Amino acid sequence: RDPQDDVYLDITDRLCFAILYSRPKSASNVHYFSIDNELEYENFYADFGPLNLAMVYRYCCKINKKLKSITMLRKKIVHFTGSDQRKQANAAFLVGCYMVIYLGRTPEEAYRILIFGETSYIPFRDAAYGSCNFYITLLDCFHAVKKAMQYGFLNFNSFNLDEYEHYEKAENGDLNWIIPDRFIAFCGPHSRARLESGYHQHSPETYIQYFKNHNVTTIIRLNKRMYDAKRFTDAGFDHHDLFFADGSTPTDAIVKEFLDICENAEGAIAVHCKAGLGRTGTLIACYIMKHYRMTAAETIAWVRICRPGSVIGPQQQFLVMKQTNLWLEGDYFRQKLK
Repeated sequence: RDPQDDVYLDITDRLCFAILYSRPKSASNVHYFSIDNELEYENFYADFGPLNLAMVYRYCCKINKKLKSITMLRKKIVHFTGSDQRKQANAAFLVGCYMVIYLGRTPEEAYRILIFGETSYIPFRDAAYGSCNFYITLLDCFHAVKKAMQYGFLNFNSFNLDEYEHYEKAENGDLNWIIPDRFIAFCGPHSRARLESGYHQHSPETYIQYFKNHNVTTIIRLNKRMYDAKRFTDAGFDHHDLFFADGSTPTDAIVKEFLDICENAEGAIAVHCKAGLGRTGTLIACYIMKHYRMTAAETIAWVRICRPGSVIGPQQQFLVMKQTNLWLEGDYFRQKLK
């Protein structure tokens, strides 16, 4: 909170990252640009990030674009951020993503570089009300982005930006692919549409088309019963209701049923609860820790980047706790199939 705490960090020979608490000075051979007011996080409650995949992908495009322009090839590109600690965490998050994804840096190396100036980044909070019981750091986000690359969760060579932005809007179904070709999360569908104003309650019909074309063969409902399962099954969808207390954690019986349904579905699975964030995100994170052996923090990070707001309150503790157990379940699983 003082232009004394200003800091410049080198990313590449031409790219620089700056945290300025004042007016960026200019220069004829330095180009300054900020995304503090360009790629903003749409918060639920006290959460302030991280930014979703779309914005991450947009940022990577802006960097590549700026490094390619003939008008600035002889200039240093400086990505600056201001005095808002939450904006700093996001801008730092984006540079980190760029190093991991396009540069070939490791999560640890990108993190080293980001804290070289001794900058003290505040860690990402959850979307619950009141005190946070768990925090995900920039390093936790870098490992997640890294593994998403290795396992095919992220591919900026094929990522469809307009598709991602179209379907996250409430008026189009508020949905997100968590794992491409395998897991989608969406807002609970209400029996009988109401796509008209103040509301954006979707009936199962605006999902059936998209679902079929992307091979969704299964549907799990964690929400309470707002529609008759029939409306989805009647279209060839296998449906399941693993109901359990809203905002609460799943019993192991439920976690095992979920993993069972999933481990056996024949295509992609669409999961939803009421907001398609908390309960939904919690169970999908479960499948990922067991099958990709990622930490609770890396998983929660990946899931929130795909669908901001996922995993809330006591849900985070649950994942953190169940981690060791899901890691081993997957261990045994992988070997049984061998």
